[PDB]
Amino acid sequence: YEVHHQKLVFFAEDVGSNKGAIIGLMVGGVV
Amino acid sequence: YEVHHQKLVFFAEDVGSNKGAIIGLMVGGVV
Amino acid sequence: YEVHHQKLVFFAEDVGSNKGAIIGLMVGGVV
Amino acid sequence: YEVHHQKLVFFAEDVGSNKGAIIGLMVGGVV
Amino acid sequence: YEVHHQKLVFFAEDVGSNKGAIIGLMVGGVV
Amino acid sequence: YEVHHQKLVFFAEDVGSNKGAIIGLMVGGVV
Repeated sequence: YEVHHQKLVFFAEDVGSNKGAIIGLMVGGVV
Repeated sequence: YEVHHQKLVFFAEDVGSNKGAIIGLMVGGVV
Repeated sequence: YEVHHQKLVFFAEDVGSNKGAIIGLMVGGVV
Repeated sequence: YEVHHQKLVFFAEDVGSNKGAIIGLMVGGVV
Repeated sequence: YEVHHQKLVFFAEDVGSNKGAIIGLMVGGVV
Repeated sequence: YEVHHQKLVFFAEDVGSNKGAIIGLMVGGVV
């Protein structure tokens, strides 16, 4: 009543992100 | 009543982002 | 009543993210 | 007669794609 | 007669893909 | 007659994929 304070913090980071390497397939070579 | 304060913070970063490398396929060579 | 304080913090990080390496298949070579 | 008739096929599909839903954060209502 | 008739097939599908739902955080309501 | 007729098949599917649901945290309501 006399004193009322409210603090709300929402934080999200790195969701569904790719920092590495994604590859379907790789071949050294064909002979 | 006498004192009323409200603080709301929403923060989001790096969602569905690609900082690495994505490749379908790679081949050294064919002979 | 006289004094009222509320603090809420929500934090999430690294969800469904890939920092390593994902590959379907790899072959040294075919002869 | 030595060597002939070679057939090579490479196929890659759906790599690093998003068909679903990616959301950093969801909030109904506040106060 | 020596060596011929070679058939090679490479197939990769659905690598590092998201068909579901990825959410950093979900909140109904606050106060 | 020496050596011929070779058939090689490589198949990879659904690697590191998400068809379900991944959530960092879920909260109904607060106060």
